Amino acid sequence: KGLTPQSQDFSEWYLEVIQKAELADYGPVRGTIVVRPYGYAIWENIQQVLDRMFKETGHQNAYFPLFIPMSFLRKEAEHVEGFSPELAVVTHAGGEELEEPLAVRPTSETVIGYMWSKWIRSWRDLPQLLNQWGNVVRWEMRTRPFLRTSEFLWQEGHTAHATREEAEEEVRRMLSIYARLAREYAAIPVIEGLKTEKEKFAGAVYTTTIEALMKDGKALQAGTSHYLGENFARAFDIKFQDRDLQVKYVHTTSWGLSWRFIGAIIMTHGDDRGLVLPPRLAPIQVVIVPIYKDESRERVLEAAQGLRQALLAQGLRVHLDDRDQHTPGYKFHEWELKGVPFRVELGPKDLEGGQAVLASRLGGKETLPLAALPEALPGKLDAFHEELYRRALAFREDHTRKVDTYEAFKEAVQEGFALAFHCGDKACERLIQEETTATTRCVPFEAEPEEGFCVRCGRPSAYGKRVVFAKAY
Amino acid sequence: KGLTPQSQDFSEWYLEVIQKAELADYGPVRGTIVVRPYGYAIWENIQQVLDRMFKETGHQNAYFPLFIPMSFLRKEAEHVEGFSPELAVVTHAGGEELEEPLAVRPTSETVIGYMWSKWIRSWRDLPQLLNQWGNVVRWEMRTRPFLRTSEFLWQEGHTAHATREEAEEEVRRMLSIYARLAREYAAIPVIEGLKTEKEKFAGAVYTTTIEALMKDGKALQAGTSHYLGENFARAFDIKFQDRDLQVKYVHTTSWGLSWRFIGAIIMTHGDDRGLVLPPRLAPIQVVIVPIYKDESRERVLEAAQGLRQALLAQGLRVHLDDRDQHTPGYKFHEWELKGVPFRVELGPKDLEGGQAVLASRLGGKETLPLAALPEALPGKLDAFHEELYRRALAFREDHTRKVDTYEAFKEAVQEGFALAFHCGDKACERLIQEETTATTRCVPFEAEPEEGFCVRCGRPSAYGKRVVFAKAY
RNA sequence: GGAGUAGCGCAGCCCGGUAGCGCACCUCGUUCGGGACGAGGGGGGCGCUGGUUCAGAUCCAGUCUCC
Ligand SMILES: Nc1ncnc2c1ncn2[C@@H]1O[C@H](COS(=O)(=O)NC(=O)[C@@H]2CCCN2)[C@@H](O)[C@H]1O
Ligand SMILES: [Zn+2]
Ligand SMILES: [Zn+2]
Repeated sequence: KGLTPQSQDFSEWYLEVIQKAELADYGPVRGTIVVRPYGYAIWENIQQVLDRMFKETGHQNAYFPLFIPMSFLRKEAEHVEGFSPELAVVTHAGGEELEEPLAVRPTSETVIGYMWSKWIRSWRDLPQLLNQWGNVVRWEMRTRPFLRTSEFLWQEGHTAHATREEAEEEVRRMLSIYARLAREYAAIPVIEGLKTEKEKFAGAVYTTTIEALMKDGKALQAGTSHYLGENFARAFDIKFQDRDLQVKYVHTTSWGLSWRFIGAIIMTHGDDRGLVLPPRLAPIQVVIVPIYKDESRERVLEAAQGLRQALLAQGLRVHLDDRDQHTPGYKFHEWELKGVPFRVELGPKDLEGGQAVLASRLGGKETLPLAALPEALPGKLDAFHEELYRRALAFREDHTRKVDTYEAFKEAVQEGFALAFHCGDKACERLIQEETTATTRCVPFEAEPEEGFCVRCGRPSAYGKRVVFAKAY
Repeated sequence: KGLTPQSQDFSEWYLEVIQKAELADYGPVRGTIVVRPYGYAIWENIQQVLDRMFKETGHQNAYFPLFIPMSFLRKEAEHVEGFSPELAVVTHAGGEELEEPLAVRPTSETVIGYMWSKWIRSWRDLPQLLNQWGNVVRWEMRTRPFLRTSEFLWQEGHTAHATREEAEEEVRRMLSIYARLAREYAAIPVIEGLKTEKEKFAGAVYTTTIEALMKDGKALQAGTSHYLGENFARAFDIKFQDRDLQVKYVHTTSWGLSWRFIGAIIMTHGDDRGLVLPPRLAPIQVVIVPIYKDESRERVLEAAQGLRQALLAQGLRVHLDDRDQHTPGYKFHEWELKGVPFRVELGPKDLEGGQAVLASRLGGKETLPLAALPEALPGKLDAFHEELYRRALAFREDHTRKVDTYEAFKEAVQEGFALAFHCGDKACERLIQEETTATTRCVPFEAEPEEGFCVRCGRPSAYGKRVVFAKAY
């Protein structure tokens, strides 16, 4: 057996590793997946980190309805125009046909708007810092596990502010949280930037995003944060009486990160041997594979369990593979496939000298005393993270490139990122895409100030800096 | 304040307190609610407790699809017959009409069955211990916030076993977890028992349950655990080859507890002054109300902020009410309404004095040295729990009655529980319900062994013990 | 033009006989330091609908699907 190497067919590698590592499986209904324990464990860790971050910045969780009245989706022009196509609709319910058909939420701005309309009255009711962990449906054509599924789990944040300034700071504060999650926890390097009009969220004034580069050279948006201005406030009549006794509109923001983030993790660190899970988000950090023969079994398994206690004490996430129906050889492969950062080999020769072998998913084995191991793993885990990150950063720089000639652009968007100048015209954008399939990823905040001429039509450059292009997922 | 007393109109008291305490609000769509932060905070605490308990008993979370193919619901006769009426159906999706209409999950046995069908192959593949935190829809007529909503959050556990024995032990293991949650965490006394055929879960062999008595004398089922036998295993072809070369059907179980549990909390401890939340589930256990005047606003708030830290240090869920725009007496009523177990009053004089006033939502009021507070609180939070539970016990004992005549029975089901004998015949049960509206709550596990004659038709008693009847929610 | 046959990957169809092989899975034993070995087993009725025939994955007709 094996696993299709990434160089042969990335897409297949992806689908297979997801299946073999038991992250998910295809669900009966079109475009859906079933998240099995190991995969969902990853999602829970992402929830915990984000939830903590969201709570430290004063947000509170709440839960709004799954069904949204079709009329609501219409109160906002741009919004309904961008989602109308991918909606799932409930028409029949309880035996009878519904008065007004209900839409399965694709996003919750509208329903929350409606409620905000009745909750916000004075300036004492602001800011409104809400978050919701849940599922959403979007009947999209062409789907991929995690990256794009009919139904998907995510977190959708919604805030309402008295001033445009406070709302914009919120929009950034969250995109920074998402970026912190990607860098400090997933070891995924990202580019914090701004989407161009053509690519922004339907109903938003502007959209900020984090863009990651997958090992196959394709870009992937892993999280978005939108400044909605007064679009929904106006659509749903969300006003309040400020301290100057003046009745004005609130400024709302929206932000979300779906389980697509799991896909980003897979396609950023995964290799031909399978998954490589970042330590800080991995369900199992250390897997202990006991090694023995009939006569060694008893004492070896006893040592292993002792080591399992010493490791749990250090607060590490450890798993002991007691399965007797498989050989060490076999187990080694399974756990490498599953992407566990460290495996500890405990054999009788090892137990003999009070030591053990520590194998790292990144490569290499080493012997250490059993007593040391507990206090040493945490630090090694951090180095593991540091390594994964510098490797990904390296991979990114090796695939980022400034282009001045359109012929150089075509070459660069085959390898990865293409830093080009653009006129800032939706018409040109569409053209470049129809021709190269590459799209606008974002206008990076930290990008160097530059002026030039559109890489394709020649007209004076826009944005005051090169834009990031790439073939994306 | 306009808080309808429970003695005047319980239902109104309920709806109002939910609204005024900001636990929830009505959603735009029929029969739905919007869980606001404070209410959802309660739900999160319930999740944390149950999840820890599920995890300690080897279960793992996963996530199955929201949409279920209509055909699946049909593979199990009884199941589709009991849910068919209350289904919401997606027919239109993505612009076109679906080949097969999709049902919004009312429960997940079927979809999981389908998946189990393809995952389970050998006994080494069992038991399957799965849990899923999510939402489900059930278009039911007559709804009440939390107790019965169109859409609702819950936890639904699904297990598959090799033997009937293991599956039945699982059924009880979970019902015990639910009961532990109700008693040790919600301070709600419950009766662990078995539903009669008429009242069991559609598709289950038998149904176990926890029944609580609300302050209005009505019974409420707060959690259920079902032994599904091979009903779904047979419907979805879920077999495996055992240690005896024999191929057989797995025995599955199902269990779930919805946010209805929040309603049980409200209607069990709530009073005319509002909510009374059990300490171990209360989002705020202590509220520090600083009292002052400009010339003292400095030291009081200083002391208050100090106490806030001291209490968080103890791991207590505290909240400081700074709000300079409200009188202390206003704040007192606000937090008595929201059910905070304790209130710490810090005034001007209390600085030089070194003491403070600790007031409990249960009538306690004492003066303690600010230094003693942090250490004393945890212990008081416990006595609080014990008291809450003690009262609910007394209430229950006072509204339970052994009846031997049908007349006495009609009397007893107006006050609460009626411990009567029954023939065990569905026809008779339906009769009693049509005449008194009371139903069968459960055949208690611990009930004393008794033989008699049906309270209504006179025929020999079934179950070998008295059945629990009551008007339920 | 090829192809739909066990969870996966395939052979069998010409020259009909009541379905087979690899991997997986069950049993037993031997194994166990980089995906073990042997023997014994369990599971499908061949995309679907006709027809010919004692008998149809196999022959005939037609319909659905993927490349
Ligand atoms: N509309 C509703 N609103 C609120 N709560 C509701 C609703 N419907 C059911 N419940 C409550 O949820 C719990 C599970 O309900 S049950 O008894 O039908 N059982 C089931 O649905 C099985 C067992 C768990 C997974 N599927 C029960 O304890 C039941 O009270
Ligand atoms: Zn241009
Ligand atoms: Zn009777």
